[PDB]
Amino acid sequence: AEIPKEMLRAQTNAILLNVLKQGDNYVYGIIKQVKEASNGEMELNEATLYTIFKRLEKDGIISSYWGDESQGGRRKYYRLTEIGHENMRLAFESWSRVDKIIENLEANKK
Amino acid sequence: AEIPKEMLRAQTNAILLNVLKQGDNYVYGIIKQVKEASNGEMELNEATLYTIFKRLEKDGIISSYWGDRKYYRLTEIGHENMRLAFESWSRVDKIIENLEAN
Repeated sequence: AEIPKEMLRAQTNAILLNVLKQGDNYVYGIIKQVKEASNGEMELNEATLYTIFKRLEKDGIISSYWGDESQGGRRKYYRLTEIGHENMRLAFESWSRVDKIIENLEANKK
Repeated sequence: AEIPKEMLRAQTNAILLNVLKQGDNYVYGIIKQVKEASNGEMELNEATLYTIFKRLEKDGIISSYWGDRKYYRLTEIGHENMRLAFESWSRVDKIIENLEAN
């Protein structure tokens, strides 16, 4: 229950943070880029993103600001900080190897 | 630095549970297999592993038993408890590569 949940959370955070590695972005831009990159297989809800963005801004990983702002509406953009990137450096490098590890294990068993 | 920590925990749990999906195994064997498959970059301590396996046996994901040495096993329910998380893990790498393209 909790273990699988943590895995799904980490994968989502991983993805979201890679989007922000590509550039400052807003919730709808992010949701769209993830839907395209997963071919419709991962369409995130706004509320998921806000809870995630809340935690991540609380852990210093992310920042927010208003980027489009007029009398008819505004849009909040989220940005990966330099400190966030360094916090995540080790976690990203390890992620990049997880797939090798799995394939190797599958090889080295069978 | 909490979010990186959860990510790394999830990665460790994912690899260990994939090892046991490959077959029942024992702690020393597991540690050596992961060291080889990680080209030496993930050398798990036995104490670390035992903590993880205690949490996982208390969840019904994992079972343990003695053979003829202690072995750990993915439970029949464990496989299912993990199925969706595994499928999702399997897709993450294509998603990231696609993001990089665009």
